[PDB]
Amino acid sequence: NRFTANVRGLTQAARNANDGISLAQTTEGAASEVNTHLQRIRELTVQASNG
Amino acid sequence: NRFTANVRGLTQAARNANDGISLAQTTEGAASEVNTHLQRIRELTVQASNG
Repeated sequence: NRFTANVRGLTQAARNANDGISLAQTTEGAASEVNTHLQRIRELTVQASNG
Repeated sequence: NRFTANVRGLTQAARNANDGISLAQTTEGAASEVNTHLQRIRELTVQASNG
């Protein structure tokens, strides 16, 4: 009984951790796109810093 | 006569003990089903504990 409970709990834990990985993946992808936006903004800032 | 009375009593006692075995079996089956439930509640609690 104890082993069955532990096994089901740990399988559900693996599912939860996979969900966490997927959430981190989405957040990281959006952050990378924001990173590209910051890169482009810095490019424009360097261009327009000229007189 | 004492032997006969004791023999009939012991046989009827064996029948009573068989009934006790069956009662314990029914209780054991019901408890096993409650256990199978509790595993599912535990797994779902682990699942929903994820934020």
